[PDB]
Amino acid sequence: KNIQVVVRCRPFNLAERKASAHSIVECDPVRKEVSVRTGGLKSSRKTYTFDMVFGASTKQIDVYRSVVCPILDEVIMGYNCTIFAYGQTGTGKTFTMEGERSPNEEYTWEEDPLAGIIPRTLHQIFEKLTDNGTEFSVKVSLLEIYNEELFDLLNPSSDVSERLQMFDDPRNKRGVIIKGLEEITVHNKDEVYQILEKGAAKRTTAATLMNAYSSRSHSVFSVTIHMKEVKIGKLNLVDLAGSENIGRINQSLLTLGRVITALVERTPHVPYRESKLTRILQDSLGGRTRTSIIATISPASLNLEETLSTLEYAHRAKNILNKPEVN
Ligand SMILES: Cc1ccc(C(=O)N(CCCN)[C@@H](c2nn3ccc(Cl)c3c(=O)n2Cc2ccccc2)C2CC2)cc1
Ligand SMILES: Nc1ncnc2c1ncn2[C@@H]1O[C@H](COP(=O)(O)OP(=O)(O)O)[C@@H](O)[C@H]1O
Ligand SMILES: [Mg+2]
Ligand SMILES: [Mg+2]
Repeated sequence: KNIQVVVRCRPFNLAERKASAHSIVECDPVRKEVSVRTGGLKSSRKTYTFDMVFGASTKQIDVYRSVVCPILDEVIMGYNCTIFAYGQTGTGKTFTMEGERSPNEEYTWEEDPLAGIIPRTLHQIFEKLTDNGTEFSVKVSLLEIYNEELFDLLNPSSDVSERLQMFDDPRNKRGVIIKGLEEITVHNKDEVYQILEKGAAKRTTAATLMNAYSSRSHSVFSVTIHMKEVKIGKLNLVDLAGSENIGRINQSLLTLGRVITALVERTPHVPYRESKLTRILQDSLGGRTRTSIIATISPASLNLEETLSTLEYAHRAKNILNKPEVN
């Protein structure tokens, strides 16, 4: 199975209106195409084909149903799966993965239309497996990488500033062990909320200590499911550092790009080992994990170069061949 790649374009924001930008992106969900006007105010265009394309009016629940549900079914069959969010800062990586609370409304978080992939997925795991006849346990962890240092965001009994260490898994060699990373047992929906709420608070604190934390950090959220025979499924959701930090500094972003390139061009040495991120997610790039990428872009003319760079990177990635296998 090739890595599945989809593109999500967000609506114009106000900064873009204030810069007097115009729209240079057209999404065609039916043909699964996105075309970008490369000229200026018609003049030339590039068209890319992806596995799916979501336009500016795409709702959170549409992304979840079309992209994540099929993947969650594989996880429950006992596969490992990974979804990346990739793209320029401000294009919707975090909105897609986590979402938001609807403002002047109350919804419970379980029913809030702005909820993203993670809340929905966690809600549905308990929902599906309870109805199934059950016999399952769920644990979650959240690690962030900033300037090639690992932080555990979910450990309540720990300062956010304490970094973790990693070493290779003796008996895996294609995965690593992260010393001290808390894998927290989640007993139900309500506990999910309080656990991740503390995580959000620690993030806030980390941002006061580190420059441009939210745009330069990589976030890896993992949920592991044990089911009584299924048996063991794992889902990794990765919110990557803003893609403008490279293009055409951030060692993990850099190496991820080289790993993609090496895999597509079939070069002999794939440099997994040159960054924390690619060491952690090695099995997701050319391994036995089923992987999807969500590439987020801006519609606006002033982001032309970053949008093209994102679409080129995403387009190449879908040539990577994975070979999924159940745990
Ligand atoms: C419906 C809804 C959606 C999102 C939020 C929210 O803003 N949050 C904090 C900041 C978001 N960047 C939430 C949040 N935090 N968080 C830290 C790391 C990660 Cl990963 C997440 C994440 O996935 N969420 C979403 C979530 C997850 C489970 C249940 C409900 C919402 C926070 C209240 C929990 C609050 C309510
Ligand atoms: N599809 C979308 N529709 C409406 N608003 C969006 C969409 N994607 C992102 N936004 C908003 O744009 C801003 C930045 O999104 P964000 O997820 O933080 O970007 P990123 O994580 O890639 O830096 C926030 O206001 C966010 O809610
Ligand atoms: Mg973000
Ligand atoms: Mg980040």
